[PDB]
Amino acid sequence: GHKPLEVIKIEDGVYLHTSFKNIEGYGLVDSNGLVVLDNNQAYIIDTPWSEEDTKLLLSWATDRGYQVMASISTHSHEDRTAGIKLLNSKSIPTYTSELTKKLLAREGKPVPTHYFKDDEFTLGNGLIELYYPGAGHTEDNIVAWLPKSKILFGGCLVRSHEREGLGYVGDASISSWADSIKNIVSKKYPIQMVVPGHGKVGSSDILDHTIDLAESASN
Amino acid sequence: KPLEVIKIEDGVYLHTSFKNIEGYGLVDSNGLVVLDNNQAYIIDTPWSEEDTKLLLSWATDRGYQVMASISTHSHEDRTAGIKLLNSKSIPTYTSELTKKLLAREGKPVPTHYFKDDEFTLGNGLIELYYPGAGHTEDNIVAWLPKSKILFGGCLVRSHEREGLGYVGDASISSWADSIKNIVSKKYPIQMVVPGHGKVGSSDILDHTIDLAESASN
Ligand SMILES: [Mg+2]
Ligand SMILES: [Zn+2]
Ligand SMILES: [Zn+2]
Ligand SMILES: [Zn+2]
Repeated sequence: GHKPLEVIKIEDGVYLHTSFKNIEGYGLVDSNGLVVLDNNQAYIIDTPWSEEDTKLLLSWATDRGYQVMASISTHSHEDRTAGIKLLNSKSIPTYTSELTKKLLAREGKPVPTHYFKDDEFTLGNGLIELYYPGAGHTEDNIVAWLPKSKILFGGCLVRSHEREGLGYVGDASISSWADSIKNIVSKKYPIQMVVPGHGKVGSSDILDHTIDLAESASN
Repeated sequence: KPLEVIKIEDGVYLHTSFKNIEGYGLVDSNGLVVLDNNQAYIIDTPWSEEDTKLLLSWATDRGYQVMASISTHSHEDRTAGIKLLNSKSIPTYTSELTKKLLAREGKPVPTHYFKDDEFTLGNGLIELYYPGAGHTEDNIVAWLPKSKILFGGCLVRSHEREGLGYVGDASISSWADSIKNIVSKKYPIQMVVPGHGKVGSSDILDHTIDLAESASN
């Protein structure tokens, strides 16, 4: 029994959704995704951490008259993909990279109904730019760039300022992590904000901070 | 990663369980196996029925007879293995309050329970005490007169740490007073074992009170 999904506007047409989980002995932990609006059309970047909170996110959208067009999950882990089954059941198109899809299939988890094969892909016909920069937090982590709001959703490939560790490295490729962040920087996005998969939103600085953590863990 | 087990004194084993929480990291959870000859008593079951079966096999591979388990409160953290020990017909113990709390949530209940604020297990091997609400409304602590160890469970917080943990079921304004009741026993404490984290001295005790006299502020 935890507190419910929270949804708040961080830019024009961009909402941060945050779900929560009780971690006994530690306390309450947060997990972020985004909803991106294109007129009356809504696109979900990473599902909430549970099916129950995914239901609340869909209710949030439909109560405002929005049409949920698609979701994209930025890697295969539960906190990115928990809602995929529910969205599939409502015939809402679900997306991941090809690798992410096949990773889910191997662990016998529900898979998206759609997937992209190349290092770049777009959702909402240019609204959301997706990019695979290399392995880091996981083999398959991708990032999402929003040209209009100039928001980079880094997911778990990036660490908030409040953290001085990489977090869960069980599926990680630490010696590749720093290079993967560098690849994002090389894209030369005019980043105004970076949204992490956990913790507070920040600036371009998050990338440098993440590179420091990666290079420390590998040394 | 799989269950771990560690000698921390003659006749006292620390068992630590782990499980992957996707989206944050790996968590640990502590309990004890206390021995009287070949008779073993478990303080808090591991976090899973799997790890509990592993903990049982650890005991029976060494010829130990598992006499009973005690759970320090009703959270799955501490009672996950009750139904297994029940199925294996091994006596399971909690406070009466913890038992009633488990029945209401429709979760497995222990076969045994004590009704007072004090209760002794083994033949003096383990002294149980209910100091009042803190982590939960029902949390109890276990004192080991021989090893002079106090198992604090989640009613206590290691340092190497902060943040009283999950306080959803907590009585934060009651916490500090509950901890002081444990000091009232004047147990010749030389060691404290928290439900999570590292093993410490009688300092872990005073530390936990600072956090309660701070969250209630
Ligand atoms: Mg991928
Ligand atoms: Zn992850
Ligand atoms: Zn995550
Ligand atoms: Zn608890």
